[PDB]
Amino acid sequence: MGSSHHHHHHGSGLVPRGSASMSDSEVNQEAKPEVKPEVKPETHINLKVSDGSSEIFFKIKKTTPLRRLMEAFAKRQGKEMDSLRFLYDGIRIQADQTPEDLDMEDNDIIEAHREQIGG
Repeated sequence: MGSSHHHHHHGSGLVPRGSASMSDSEVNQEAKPEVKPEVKPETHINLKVSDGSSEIFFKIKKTTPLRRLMEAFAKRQGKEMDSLRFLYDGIRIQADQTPEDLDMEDNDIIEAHREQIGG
């Protein structure tokens, strides 16, 4: 909670109730706004290989942040998603919140499925 100089002999204190202090100043909001910059056609392309042969990449509906994935695992342990937030140098999460190294390109994720047959 905090720290302050204090000296007292062992035993019952004088009046450990009259005084008061607060250290919880955390502030958060639900359903925060998000910013997604516009890009040119086919600007973002991901390439991957799976099934021991070949894998094709396609676009997805809207954008799914890593926080979404984190939330699924968070509820597993009974942790509150809202209680956990990702901030960088006091900067609110943005579209580029993803790792700089990955540069939002060729996401390291693979899937194996052949539901659709054709060609």
